[PDB]
Amino acid sequence: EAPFTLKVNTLPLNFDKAEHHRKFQIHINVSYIGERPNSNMVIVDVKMVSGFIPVKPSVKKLQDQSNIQRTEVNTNHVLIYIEKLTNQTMGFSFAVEQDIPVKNLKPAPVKVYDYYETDEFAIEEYSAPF
Amino acid sequence: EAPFTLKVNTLPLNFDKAEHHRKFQIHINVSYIGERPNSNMVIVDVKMVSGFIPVKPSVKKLQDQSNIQRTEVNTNHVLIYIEKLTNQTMGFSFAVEQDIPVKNLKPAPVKVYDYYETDEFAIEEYSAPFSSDS
Amino acid sequence: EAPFTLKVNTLPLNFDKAEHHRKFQIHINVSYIGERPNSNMVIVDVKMVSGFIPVKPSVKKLQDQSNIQRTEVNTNHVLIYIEKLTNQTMGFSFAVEQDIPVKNLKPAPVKVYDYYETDEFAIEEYSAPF
Amino acid sequence: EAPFTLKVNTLPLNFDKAEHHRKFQIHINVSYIGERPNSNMVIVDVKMVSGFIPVKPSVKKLQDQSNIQRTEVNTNHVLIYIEKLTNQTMGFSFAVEQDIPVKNLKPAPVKVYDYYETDEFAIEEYSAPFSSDS
Repeated sequence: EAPFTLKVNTLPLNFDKAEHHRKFQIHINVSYIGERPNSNMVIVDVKMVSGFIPVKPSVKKLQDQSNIQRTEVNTNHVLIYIEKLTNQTMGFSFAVEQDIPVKNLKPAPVKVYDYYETDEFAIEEYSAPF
Repeated sequence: EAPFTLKVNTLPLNFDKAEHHRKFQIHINVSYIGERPNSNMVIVDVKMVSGFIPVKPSVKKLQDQSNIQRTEVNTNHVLIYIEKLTNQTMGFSFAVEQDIPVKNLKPAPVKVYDYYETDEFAIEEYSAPFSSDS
Repeated sequence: EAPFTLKVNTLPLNFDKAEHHRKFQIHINVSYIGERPNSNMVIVDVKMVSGFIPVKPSVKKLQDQSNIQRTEVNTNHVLIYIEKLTNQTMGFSFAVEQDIPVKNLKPAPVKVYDYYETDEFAIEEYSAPF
Repeated sequence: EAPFTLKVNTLPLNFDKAEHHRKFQIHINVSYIGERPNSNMVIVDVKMVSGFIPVKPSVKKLQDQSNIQRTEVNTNHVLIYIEKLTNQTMGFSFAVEQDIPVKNLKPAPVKVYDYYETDEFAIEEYSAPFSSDS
């Protein structure tokens, strides 16, 4: 029903090690399936699972992709500015690491929406691989 | 209906403005409520939670108490040898500190049992005093 | 001449094995032979031989000793805080393991000094058992 | 004054941001400068350095060259059978990877010799391309 398709998956990283903090990759898969041939600039808003913060370098290297204008790291939110989306899938990802341990972890929301047409959006949830 | 009463509580010591490594206190409250007037020597087995090890000095100073014969620090386990337990509460504690980052936040078990009557025991759980999302 | 006696010796560990990294024990023998009956808090600063890093658990277990208040592991330096020293020898040790192989290894310095009287110190060198 | 010229160089392939196991290239540069117009079949014997084994595919692909009859991979040794050498330089290479952690950083020998005239040879050394303290 939504004009955007959004699939969020998580994959653990360095789980068998010791001196490292819990860390995982957040994979975002998105596309535009609305009436228009393509969307305008799109924003993917990823809220952090409690106690987890984004690994800055991995977030910033997303800007290297031509379809990703820029990235912002605010308080427990990662913003990804995407140039355009068509019905072709776009799959990108970034890592997050545990800053403060928190139990009974609840899922965090991910929102994708057209910057100029906010009524066009899709919301999905994801949870830490633990 | 265990022949022993066991209550385990944790008290965060510096979880807010700690310097390098945060630590907390494990309070053990136990008594014997079985059929005998008192127990024989009792062993309290405290398993450590992920990423935590006992602060040795605090464990050893438990031996200063008349009712505590000795203490043992094994791989992720603390053993406390108690001379005797009655239906009167015995409340002791020791500290544990973080050696490596947490790999989980699961609860660790605590077992209290009569050395000569192993069939008489009680098991309870506890976990690191981290803030909850709930 | 120095108010502190300092002797540093190294002993190889797990040298006949295979899947393990080169590893060795650093033995520190120290005492105070100055004018005072004893020193104040003393600091032993052990610099790492290139490519070698300290085996954390062995460094931390030094704190179990009553005469060792605490230990610090900084960048290629291990600091040991000793409560007091008299003319009686104090011999402790910890292990270090090869993180990155480096050839033509030069000796690394070890410094012992009174925290409040820095003019009172002794410096010695040690090298990897290879 | 060897009847063969032998130069061995190593090129680190991923010693900086490697994933699990780092590997490097061994470049062999050789020629025949003896009294004859050319040599007979020549054998280059490359001994491996501590903790390193040859990356088989790279060794085998050497056989694709017309001047290389075949290659052999023995216990910590790589043999390259060269059809012929003149005073013209022949420069080939192959990769080696780390199987077990280093037990030393000593240099390994490389020998080039005429199969039928073993008295005619040249020996040179090389070691893993690790950073130096000097």
